Amino acid sequence: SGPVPSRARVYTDVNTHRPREYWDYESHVVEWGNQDDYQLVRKLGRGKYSEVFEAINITNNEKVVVKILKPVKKKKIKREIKILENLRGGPNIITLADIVKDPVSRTPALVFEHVNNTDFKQLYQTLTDYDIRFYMYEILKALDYCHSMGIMHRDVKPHNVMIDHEHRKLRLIDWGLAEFYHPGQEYNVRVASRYFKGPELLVDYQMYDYSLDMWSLGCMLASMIFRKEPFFHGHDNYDQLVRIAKVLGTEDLYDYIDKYNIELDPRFNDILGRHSRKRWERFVHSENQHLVSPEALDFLDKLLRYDHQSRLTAREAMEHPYFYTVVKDQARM
Ligand SMILES: OC[C@H]1O[C@@H](n2cnc3cc(Cl)c(Cl)cc32)[C@H](O)[C@@H]1O
Ligand SMILES: OC[C@H]1O[C@@H](n2cnc3cc(Cl)c(Cl)cc32)[C@H](O)[C@@H]1O
Ligand SMILES: [Cl-]
Ligand SMILES: [Cl-]
Ligand SMILES: [Cl-]
Ligand SMILES: [Cl-]
Ligand SMILES: [Cl-]
Ligand SMILES: [Cl-]
Ligand SMILES: [Cl-]
Ligand SMILES: [Cl-]
Ligand SMILES: [Cl-]
Ligand SMILES: [Cl-]
Ligand SMILES: [Cl-]
Ligand SMILES: [Cl-]
Ligand SMILES: [Cl-]
Ligand SMILES: [Cl-]
Repeated sequence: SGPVPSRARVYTDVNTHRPREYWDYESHVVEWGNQDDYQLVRKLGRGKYSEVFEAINITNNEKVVVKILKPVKKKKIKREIKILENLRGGPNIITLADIVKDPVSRTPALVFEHVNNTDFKQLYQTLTDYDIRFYMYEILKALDYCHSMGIMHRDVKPHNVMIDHEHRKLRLIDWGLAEFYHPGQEYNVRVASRYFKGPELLVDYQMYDYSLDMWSLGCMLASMIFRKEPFFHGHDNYDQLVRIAKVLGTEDLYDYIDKYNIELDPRFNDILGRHSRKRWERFVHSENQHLVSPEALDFLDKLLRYDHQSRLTAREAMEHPYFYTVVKDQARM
């Protein structure tokens, strides 16, 4: 007997109701732009599959950000491009303005609207209670949008949120691991950075959905309000689940496992053993008390659930009391 089927509780069929060409990215064809219209100004950074630069469009002197892709599975290139095009005009999602070829390698170079070169991780351990709420809400706007457009981000982490703190503007970036959701489809669990991976990934449950992003989001919130980086500090994939189990307790883990009839190695269960739930209030210390409210803990508790189907949706999260006042922000710069 295999694992129990799952479908998203929200936006289940959004891709089903759209034309094939919306999501069948394997049959997309790229309309290239003129590389010569852009000139790189300076290097912002280099990562795994990319180098990112500041650049200018010399036709109108508009400053842009240019991400030059390093060689990857060509199917994945089409995937990211199609996703970014689909999402253009979404709230707090990076805007793909053009696509050009690298003069040297002829690899694709993605041209984006300009954004300031500061990521959330650089700021997020020193925000006020108010600003955590504010920026959490802005991230939710992005996630609800991309989920509503049938897209899982699958790499929600501090390093993937760019912030312009001066102008209170935030963009969700790094859509290279994003994927279209299709009910019934089994997905690769090698997504998301360790500290942000949901229990579904860690127990090899493949029929997951947008709710993975909500787990990652919860991991970000816990980090911010408790001033702990990362909140769940696993040393390997197995220990990531152990760390989660030492906070949420094993009782609910084995209930989740039993619910979806998941294939858990008894030798992993021996190491998991039994751990008591560690009430969310246990991670409060004098350092972080001014950040931890009953509404914060209620919210966190409702995001950080083993069972992906119990997790708040992005819309449900946006309606949570944690954001009750911050939605009234008066946009002071
Ligand atoms: O004069 C040669 C011009 O080629 C631009 N250039 C070099 N490598 C590039 C890679 C990319 Cl993705 C782009 Cl858009 C422009 C590049 C340089 O930025 C320079 O302005
Ligand atoms: O290696 C870390 C450095 O790389 C920059 N970076 C990585 N991916 C990026 C994507 C965008 Cl859109 C921007 Cl603006 C910067 C990026 C980060 O902003 C940081 O300056
Ligand atoms: Cl597909
Ligand atoms: Cl295109
Ligand atoms: Cl990160
Ligand atoms: Cl990006
Ligand atoms: Cl996949
Ligand atoms: Cl993948
Ligand atoms: Cl993995
Ligand atoms: Cl931990
Ligand atoms: Cl137990
Ligand atoms: Cl406790
Ligand atoms: Cl309080
Ligand atoms: Cl749970
Ligand atoms: Cl959602
Ligand atoms: Cl709720």
